[PDB]
Amino acid sequence: SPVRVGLSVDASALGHTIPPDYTGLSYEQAQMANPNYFSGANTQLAGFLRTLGRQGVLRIGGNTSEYTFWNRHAKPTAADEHLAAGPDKGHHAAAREVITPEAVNNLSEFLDKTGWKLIYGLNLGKGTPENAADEAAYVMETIGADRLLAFQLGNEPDLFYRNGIRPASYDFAAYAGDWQRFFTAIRKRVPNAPFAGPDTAYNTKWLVPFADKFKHDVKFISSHYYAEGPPTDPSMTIERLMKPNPRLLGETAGLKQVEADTGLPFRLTETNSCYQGGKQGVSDTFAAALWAGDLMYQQAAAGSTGINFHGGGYGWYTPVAGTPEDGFIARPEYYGMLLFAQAGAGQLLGAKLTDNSAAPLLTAYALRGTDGRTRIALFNKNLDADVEVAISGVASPSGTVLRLEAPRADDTTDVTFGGAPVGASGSWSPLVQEYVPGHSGQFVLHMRKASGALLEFA
Ligand SMILES: O=C(O)[C@H]1CNCC(O)(O)[C@H]1O
Repeated sequence: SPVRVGLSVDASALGHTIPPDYTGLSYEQAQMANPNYFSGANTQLAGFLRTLGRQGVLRIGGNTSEYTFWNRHAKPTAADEHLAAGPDKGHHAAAREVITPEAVNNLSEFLDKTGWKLIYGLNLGKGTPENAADEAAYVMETIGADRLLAFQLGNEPDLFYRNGIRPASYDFAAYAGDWQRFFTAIRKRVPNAPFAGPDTAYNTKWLVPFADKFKHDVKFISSHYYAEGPPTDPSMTIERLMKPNPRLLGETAGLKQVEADTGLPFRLTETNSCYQGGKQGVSDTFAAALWAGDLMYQQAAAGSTGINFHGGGYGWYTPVAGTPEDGFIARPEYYGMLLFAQAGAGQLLGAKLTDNSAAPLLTAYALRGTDGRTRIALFNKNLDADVEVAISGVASPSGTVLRLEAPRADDTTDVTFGGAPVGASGSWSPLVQEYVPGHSGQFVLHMRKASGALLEFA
């Protein structure tokens, strides 16, 4: 029988207002070597972003940001015209790539077709300040201040050493002098250049002193997060992915304190399920839709300004897979982001679960939407327990449910939202939308194990 849980929505318990550009994706800077990829002509990839949000952020960076070399006279290799750069697996040095004005021209048209804003990595790992100044100037010239949210001066500088980019002795003090040199050079060329940093996992030895030192030089703090890894570790399972992650709660609390001490908001500029490109059997499954949807709400409730799920190529954890030549598809994780896209923006509300200790991985979020209608995003992340949710605190003549479903937690396909798969170019409409049982003040919703649901009340 289902676990019988109570959900109390409290319209007077005001949480954070979710911004309209909360959602986003992160890609490898190597992908900019292919001017066909981030292009006005990539109508397929553009459709997938527009469906994730009318407003959102495209972040370009990753380990490949230390291996990409902007040049004003560069042209793409014939290999570059066909490159699909998936997530760097973080074993060896990435391949050297060149970025061309043509690729930056085409990125502008892509941002025009998607309506999204840009976070743009610069090569602090291996490049020169003067070349970063020049690439920033061209990007400002072509993208504009309105669409360009921030430059980032290196990716995971705290990992440079492990990755062979700097010697073992490289520390925050060394990165701060590097950061200051790039910053100064870029500002000579681009006086209004916006920045974010330090573009790594929260920690005490890099992210906290970054904020204190560079607080007058940045728009916001940029953090990374992987739930799991390494992928060779048999610990890293769907079971563990469905559980609360105490490292995440701590880093989130670290970010809120930085915001208190410096006034700087925080965005999770690079995140996914499992690091080193993801884990087959975990990252590429329906479980990843429950994890991603849940994370978006959890970080929104904590006061995050937004999120950027890393992906590209056919990476195990990519929300969107494919190429201009072969087309694009929505991986399971995409469906978690689609639930958030359909909820829309508004102000988070109090939503308390009781009688739920035998279904402890059920999470719930209530939202007063910008259109005034109440919504509830539920993730039944229990792999073995069905739930029956008695919903109080909502007075409404009628609620509907869109279900986030696959026949098994580990399915790599068979993922639907609202009784429908995503189609070509991000096309989606609900084909199954049932009413929630009960009346004003007492709704009852069933959810099978390992399912999700979005409730919308009139
Ligand atoms: O999957 C991973 O480990 C990522 C970690 N951050 C940098 C990168 O995005 O390039 C990836 O290597």
